[PDB]
Amino acid sequence: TYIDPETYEDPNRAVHQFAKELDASCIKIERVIGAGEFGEVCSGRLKLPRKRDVAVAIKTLKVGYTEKQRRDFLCEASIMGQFDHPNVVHLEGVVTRGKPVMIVIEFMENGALDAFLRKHDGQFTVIQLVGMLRGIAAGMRYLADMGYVHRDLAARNILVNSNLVCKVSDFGLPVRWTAPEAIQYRKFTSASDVWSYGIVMWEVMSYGERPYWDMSNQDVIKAIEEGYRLPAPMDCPAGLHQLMLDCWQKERAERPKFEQIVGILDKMIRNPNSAHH
Repeated sequence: TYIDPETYEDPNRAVHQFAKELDASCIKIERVIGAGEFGEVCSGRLKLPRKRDVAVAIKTLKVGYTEKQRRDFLCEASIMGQFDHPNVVHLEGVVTRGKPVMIVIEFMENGALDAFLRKHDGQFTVIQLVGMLRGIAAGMRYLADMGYVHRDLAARNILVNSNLVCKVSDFGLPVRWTAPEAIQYRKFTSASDVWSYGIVMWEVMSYGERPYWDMSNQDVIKAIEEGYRLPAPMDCPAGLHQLMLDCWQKERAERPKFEQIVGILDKMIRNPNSAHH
């Protein structure tokens, strides 16, 4: 059920096809909470026909844009808007023509996962962490069987809410996240995403540590070709590191599938101590 919008003769028919246009009147900007690649990402609320008010985040497109940057920008909203699943950020709608140009997404109060973990270092138990990864897996099983390949899967592109529910984000357009076949031959697949997931798995348990630390990309690739793989972060159960290695199998077939993953991680939250097998 996933159509690409860059398979479109108009890119701004995809936008309106999958995204609900919103009235700016109904949108409140309150704070800044980052700079997106296109325009200040702000936090705020949106007013629906009587539902208290939704807490939303607001990607802006700054003015004096190329009619292109607008297309690029909104090709995020055209994609994100086609997915409905708990562990994939909910689109609320867009502001295309008429008013300041905006993608109104659901508010994740905790921000990107890499940052949220670096700040809460050691504060989370191994069930809770397995639970956070469990969500992203759920996220990607959905996207996967929707026919979508993320390409840029990383802990900075997962977002966390008040309830520590992680959801997949960044739907637009990163060597140490990318699989060998994808780096070398652009063979981006839901297998290459599982590799990236593996790296996310390490990022989580490490609590937001940079993959491969300060190894150059050059070093990281040679490292991987020699068969180097990352080790069990402090306190990470061995079986859980093992899953990381499966995700990092060189033969992309041999990796587990996102459904297989969700499966394994569930056992571990079910019987934790088995996570050392």
